[PDB]
Amino acid sequence: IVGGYTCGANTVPYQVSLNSGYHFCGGSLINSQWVVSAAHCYKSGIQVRLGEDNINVVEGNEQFISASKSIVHPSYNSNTLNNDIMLIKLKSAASLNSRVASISLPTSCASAGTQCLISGWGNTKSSGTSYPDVLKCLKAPILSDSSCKSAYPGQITSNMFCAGYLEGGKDSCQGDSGGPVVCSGKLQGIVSWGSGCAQKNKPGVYTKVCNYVSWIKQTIASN
Ligand SMILES: COc1cccc(CN)c1
Ligand SMILES: [Ca+2]
Repeated sequence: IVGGYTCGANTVPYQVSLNSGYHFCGGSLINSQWVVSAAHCYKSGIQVRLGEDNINVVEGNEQFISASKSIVHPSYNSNTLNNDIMLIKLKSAASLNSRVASISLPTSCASAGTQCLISGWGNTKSSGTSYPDVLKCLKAPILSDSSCKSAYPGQITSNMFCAGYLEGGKDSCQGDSGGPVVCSGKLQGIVSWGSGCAQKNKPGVYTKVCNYVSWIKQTIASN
């Protein structure tokens, strides 16, 4: 997260860290046994880490649970990043509490202008590399489809939305991938892509979660 703020320990209880020996992506806990992330975060050997603040120190609220299976969206295209969504099942159910909690799926799609919360442990510089160890947060509005398409000609599908600031300075970044965009207590987006981070006229692009609720529910119900 570039240009954000320190969230505060366990203030984003649905935020998870995906760890394969090291943090590589975020995700969102959507019930006691399932996480939603980006398809471009797919890899084998994933441990889901819940209740994290400092991802480098055991602070006492963590639950470390290995993934039993991953399910990438059947229509995911890694070139265009269309359908950039993946489900991850935990080997055992997380113990839910105030600091480890699921985030509800959307009943409706959020409109342009809606204020959302984007979070993650990604790079905090738009040119440097500095990785924070504590969770970072950014409040950002969803941008209009027209402005999003104008920012990225030929690349924005109906399964994507832009959020952030055309002026730059505030954005998600590398390592935030797969993490949540939450608006009014619902998961509306997944950190997906962009051109660099926090650059003028290149806002973050996010997977449009409301298009996938049926797939998510059916997949969970049979797996
Ligand atoms: C180019 O690396 C990125 C990874 C995730 C999200 C974003 C959005 N600025 C950029
Ligand atoms: Ca920790």
